[PDB]
Amino acid sequence: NISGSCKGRCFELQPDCRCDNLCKSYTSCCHDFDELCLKTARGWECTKDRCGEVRNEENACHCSEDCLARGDCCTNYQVVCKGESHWVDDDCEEIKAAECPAGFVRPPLIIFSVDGFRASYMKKGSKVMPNIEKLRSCGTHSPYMRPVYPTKTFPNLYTLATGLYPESHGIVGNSMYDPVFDATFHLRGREKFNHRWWGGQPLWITATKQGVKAGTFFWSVVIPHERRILTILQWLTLPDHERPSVYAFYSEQPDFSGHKYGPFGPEMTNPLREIDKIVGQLMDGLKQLKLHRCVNVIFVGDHGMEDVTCDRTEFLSNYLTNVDDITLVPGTLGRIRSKFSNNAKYDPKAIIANLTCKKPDQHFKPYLKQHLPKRLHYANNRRIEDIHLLVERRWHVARKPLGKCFFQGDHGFDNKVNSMQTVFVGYGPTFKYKTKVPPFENIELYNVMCDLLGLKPAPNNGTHGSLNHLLRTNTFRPTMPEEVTRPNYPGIMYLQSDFDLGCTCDDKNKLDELNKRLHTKGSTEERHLLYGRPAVLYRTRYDILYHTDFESGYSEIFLMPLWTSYTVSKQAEVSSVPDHLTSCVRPDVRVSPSFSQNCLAYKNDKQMSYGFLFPPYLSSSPEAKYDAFLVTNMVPMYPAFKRVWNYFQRVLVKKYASERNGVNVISGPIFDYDYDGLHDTEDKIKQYVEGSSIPVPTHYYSIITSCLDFTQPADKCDGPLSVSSFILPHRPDNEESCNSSEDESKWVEELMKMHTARVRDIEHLTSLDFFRKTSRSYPEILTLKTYLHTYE
Ligand SMILES: *[C@@H]1O[C@H](CO)[C@@H](O[C@@H]2O[C@H](CO)[C@@H](O[C@@H]3O[C@H](CO[C@H]4O[C@H](CO[C@H]5O[C@H](CO)[C@@H](O)[C@H](O)[C@@H]5O)[C@@H](O)[C@H](O[C@H]5O[C@H](CO)[C@@H](O)[C@H](O)[C@@H]5O[C@H]5O[C@H](CO)[C@@H](O)[C@H](O)[C@@H]5O)[C@@H]4O)[C@@H](O)[C@H](O)[C@@H]3O)[C@H](O)[C@H]2NC(C)=O)[C@H](O)[C@H]1NC(C)=O
Ligand SMILES: CC(C)[C@@H](NC(=O)c1cc(C(F)(F)F)ccc1F)C(=O)N1CCC2(CC1)C(=O)N(C)C(=O)N2c1ccc2n[nH]cc2c1
Ligand SMILES: *[C@@H]1O[C@H](CO)[C@@H](O)[C@H](O)[C@H]1NC(C)=O
Ligand SMILES: [Ca+2]
Ligand SMILES: [Ca+2]
Ligand SMILES: [Cl-]
Ligand SMILES: [Cl-]
Ligand SMILES: [Cl-]
Ligand SMILES: [Cl-]
Ligand SMILES: [Cl-]
Ligand SMILES: [Cl-]
Ligand SMILES: [Cl-]
Ligand SMILES: [Cl-]
Ligand SMILES: [Cl-]
Ligand SMILES: [Cl-]
Ligand SMILES: [Cl-]
Ligand SMILES: [Cl-]
Ligand SMILES: [Mg+2]
Ligand SMILES: [Mg+2]
Ligand SMILES: [Zn+2]
Ligand SMILES: [Zn+2]
Repeated sequence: NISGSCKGRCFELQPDCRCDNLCKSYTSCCHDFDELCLKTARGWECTKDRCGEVRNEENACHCSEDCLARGDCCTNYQVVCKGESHWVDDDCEEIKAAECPAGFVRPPLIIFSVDGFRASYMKKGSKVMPNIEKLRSCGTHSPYMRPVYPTKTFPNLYTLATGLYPESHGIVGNSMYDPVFDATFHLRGREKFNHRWWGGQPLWITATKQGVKAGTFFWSVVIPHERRILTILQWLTLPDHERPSVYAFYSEQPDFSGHKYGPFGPEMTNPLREIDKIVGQLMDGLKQLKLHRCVNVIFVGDHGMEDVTCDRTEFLSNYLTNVDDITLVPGTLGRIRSKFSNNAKYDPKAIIANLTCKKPDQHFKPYLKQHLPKRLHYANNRRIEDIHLLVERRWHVARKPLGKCFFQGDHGFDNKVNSMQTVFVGYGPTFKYKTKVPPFENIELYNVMCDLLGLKPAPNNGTHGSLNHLLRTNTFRPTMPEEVTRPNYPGIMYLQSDFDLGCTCDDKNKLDELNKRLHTKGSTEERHLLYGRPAVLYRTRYDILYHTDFESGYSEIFLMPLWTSYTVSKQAEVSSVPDHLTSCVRPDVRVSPSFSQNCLAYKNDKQMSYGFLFPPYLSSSPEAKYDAFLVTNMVPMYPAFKRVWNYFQRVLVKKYASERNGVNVISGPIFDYDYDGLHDTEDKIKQYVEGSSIPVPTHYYSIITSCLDFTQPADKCDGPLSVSSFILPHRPDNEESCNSSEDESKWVEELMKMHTARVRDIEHLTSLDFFRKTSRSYPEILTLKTYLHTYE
């Protein structure tokens, strides 16, 4: 019932009628909300005639001498009426500590969020956006910030607020179907108002739970931007018991203009100017209230924007017979499901097959969601359809063909695509002065916002401490996790006679019985384990195994290494496997027969072959090559996957060593059968080599590290490290790689670059912790481990 009034409660922070930020969206405003709270008379700027006016309640904002006390001046009031300078016109001045008024307990945070602000728009600079440019140059900025997939508004805004991947927070798209609710979420309508959609703990809640008052972050679209700023500014003059410490402004710009005209249309200047004007109003307003050297300002975008036109559309009807029986979420991604339930005609395998490699230059690729690059983190939610289409940048996928084309831009693509990257600036007392920082992922910001407000963050996907280098003052000191399982160091115990593994090798020429020091540490750790042993962060049993060319941590539970570490120097050579050794597998005399793989299992498994974690190709001598054929270096591999793995080991490792002045390589298996991005417990493992307890990995990883200063070799690096990593799907076919019938030099590297990963992604998937013994600080190492080599 709307017969109630908004008198003296406009934009309060509180059946009965509403007067708040979102009442328009919920259709619940009092009758006089428009009249009393959305006042527009005389615009947003004081004029010289209006200075020292008698107060009129009709006006949008005021120019009377009481306004500064009442906190409702137009933002340019001191400039126009009291001869002051605009904030932008002032020189850049370091803020060495927070200069807040009496009774401020902590510096406030204002988040200024923009929609579809591509990173490259910052290259326009002060000619177009002078306020933004001062914030960028005076404060802390990165060249770009990486959004989450899909690169759409709601998943990203809510990711920014929570620190969570969309699969965890539940906003997996602007449109979603939950098959358990049997309901569809959209941007339009009331379904989105149901609490059941919105998981995680957003910042405003984290703050409120810990006694830190929050302003409402989102705004009904009809509230003009100037009024949003004025409201925030009014809230900042409230008494201590009401005044929030965290605030957000949101703008829908420059998204729509991007859609209509494209990211490089000349029409983009006007929206970028209008955004900067609003920033200017904020900064001037802060300055009037003596808060310009008190508040932290974050300027952040949700996602970027790409050139897309109508003529660049693929249609499912060119690939599939019956597009009337499926539902497609289309555009810059595709999600496919059955339109109706209990349709026995629906055949997901046949749909994917018909969508796989049907023409050269096909502008989308189908995937089962568990097979998508792990770096996307886009599977562990029942609202993500099993069938997913990754669409090529600049293209759309639609169901069927059915005038002028009205769009020239769109977004939603793979979050590593350059055009999708967006903006980050941090300005104010807690941010660093005139500091450039490397690109980072939007998931990391929630931890930072929590640090800026003295809050304990809720569990999230950030790596707390990885952005300590953004801040002048760090409240959070990260601590390395405790090692859970200590390594065993088994020495030489067993006779070759003790083993009955069904393996054979022509190895009687070896001097193992003669060699008293066989497999002692010697020089192995120094040369092959450059950053300390990985810590095993779960309860298990494993053995550290030394060899001439490599070191491994061999799990007696999975019957294979969790990691294998080795260094390849710039001038390392490749040697082939001699004919008499092609099928050589040798028992490991340190490891019990009962905790070893057996060769009969591979022989009986007609689908499964094996490979090696340390490649025999990189052996330092013919003698040393025999260590690479140990049963404890063996892992189960599909023949299809061996094409990939052999090329990587034989060709690419040496290439990388050559290019990077040596590399250190750590490789191992991953088990993620339930596609949650987390190391599987034994119960979750769903495939074994036939008749055995040798589990089959879902993925194989490698972490390839060298010196950032490539003039120093990898094993003698004084300074920062350079890392690139991958998580390759362990698949029984190469259907993902459309050119896989060709030589591996035509497709394997492309596959690997698509499956690039963060060291942190591997840590979650293995419950290992890398880079524990280095010359670098632990926060530097956390930065290193969050790095993603994108290949853009
Ligand atoms: C990225 O970070 C995430 C957060 O750390 C990681 O996700 C977390 O993973 C762990 C380990 O698997 C899960 O732990 C199990 O939790 C079970 C209880 O879950 C229920 O309660 C959770 C806690 O609830 C309280 O606290 C939060 C504050 O953090 C408040 O917001 C709550 O109101 C409450 O006071 C709750 O967070 C959890 O949330 C999920 O489920 C609801 C539906 O009930 C969804 O609305 C929501 O979006 C979350 O769904 C996600 O997680 C579930 C798994 O729980 C998935 O199936 C689903 O597909 C979706 O991803 C829920 O209500 C407990 O019984 C078990 O013994 C474990 O302790 C966490 O639940 C999970 N949290 C979240 C938010 O996802 C994630 O692994 C990590 N990713 C990577 C790659 O590292
Ligand atoms: C709108 C949504 C993305 C979310 N915003 C942000 O993540 C957000 C994040 C930042 C950033 F700093 F992190 F970048 C800056 C600004 C922001 F806004 C958000 O505010 N809420 C969650 C949805 C919410 C409200 C609160 C909710 O909880 N429940 C039950 C609803 O029903 N909600 C809706 C959802 C949509 C609405 N349209 N109009 C009214 C609506 C109300
Ligand atoms: C697959 O395409 C073939 C034609 O190449 C067609 O006969 C068959 O019906 C299609 N199946 C599906 C599920 O679209
Ligand atoms: Ca798992
Ligand atoms: Ca293929
Ligand atoms: Cl509205
Ligand atoms: Cl303070
Ligand atoms: Cl949908
Ligand atoms: Cl069908
Ligand atoms: Cl859910
Ligand atoms: Cl530490
Ligand atoms: Cl022999
Ligand atoms: Cl154990
Ligand atoms: Cl080296
Ligand atoms: Cl030999
Ligand atoms: Cl093979
Ligand atoms: Cl350098
Ligand atoms: Mg043999
Ligand atoms: Mg076999
Ligand atoms: Zn957006
Ligand atoms: Zn858009």
